Amino acid sequence: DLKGTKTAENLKQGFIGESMANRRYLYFAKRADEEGYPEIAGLLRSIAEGETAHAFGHLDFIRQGGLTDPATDKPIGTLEQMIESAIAGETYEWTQMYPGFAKVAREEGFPEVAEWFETLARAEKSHAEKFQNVLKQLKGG
Amino acid sequence: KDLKGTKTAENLKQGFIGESMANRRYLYFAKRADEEGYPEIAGLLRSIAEGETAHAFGHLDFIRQGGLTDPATDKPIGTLEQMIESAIAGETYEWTQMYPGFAKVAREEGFPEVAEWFETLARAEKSHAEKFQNVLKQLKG
Ligand SMILES: [Cl-]
Ligand SMILES: [Cl-]
Ligand SMILES: [Fe+3]
Ligand SMILES: [Fe+3]
Repeated sequence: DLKGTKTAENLKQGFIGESMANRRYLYFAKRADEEGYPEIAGLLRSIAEGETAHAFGHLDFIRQGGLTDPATDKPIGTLEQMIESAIAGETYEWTQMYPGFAKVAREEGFPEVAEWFETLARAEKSHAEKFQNVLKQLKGG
Repeated sequence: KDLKGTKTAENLKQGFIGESMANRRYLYFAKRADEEGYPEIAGLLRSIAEGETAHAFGHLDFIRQGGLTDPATDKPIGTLEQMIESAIAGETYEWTQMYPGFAKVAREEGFPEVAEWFETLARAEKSHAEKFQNVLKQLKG
């Protein structure tokens, strides 16, 4: 059983890093796009597909091992559990995380960052509601 | 406009990590919905995932504009050259240290299948690092 092992923690950290790598490389590719480096941009995009495969493989072992979602500590074995994990994370983000980030940005004197965090709190609330509707569809049959 | 040293800087970093994971998670969940025959759910997951891309990229915008470093590597990512240098730094850590160590631990804990996966990833990240090193030569030439 993977539960409680260092390998379980390493799969989680692997997933975090691969997730960031895909985002980072696609963001970098947009800079190459604008500056006129299509071969560099294309390489960044192709490497990013590698990082997708790596992240998804980590999630495969996590799920096969009975481990929980790195982002929420909720099970992700079935589709319903996956949607329940999405709801749990989104609910935390709109009710707690992004409002708290916005308050801190305001208190530190960064009103534009605070406004961004408030936009994201509203967006994650919308995401949460959409996922809640998906769960009603699945559990209702 | 200088965010260095603030709680808001750390919150942007943690926001980037979570949004990066959210996009990966939702696309992985969408593949399950695909297999089971829920195309409307899968398409919603994919569209919400695009939202999480926008959120992650916006966090990176504020990180770069605020004088902060890449969440994954603690290296500056202002210019395209710096972005590639950040990719190289992260990949180098992953192939020289991170994934080989994960593989050693997995074999020690009795997970040879997981260890083989980590060894495949160590080799893959070494290839990625070498491709990025070739790109940097092009940009700096
Ligand atoms: Cl090019
Ligand atoms: Cl459907
Ligand atoms: Fe969301
Ligand atoms: Fe890589």
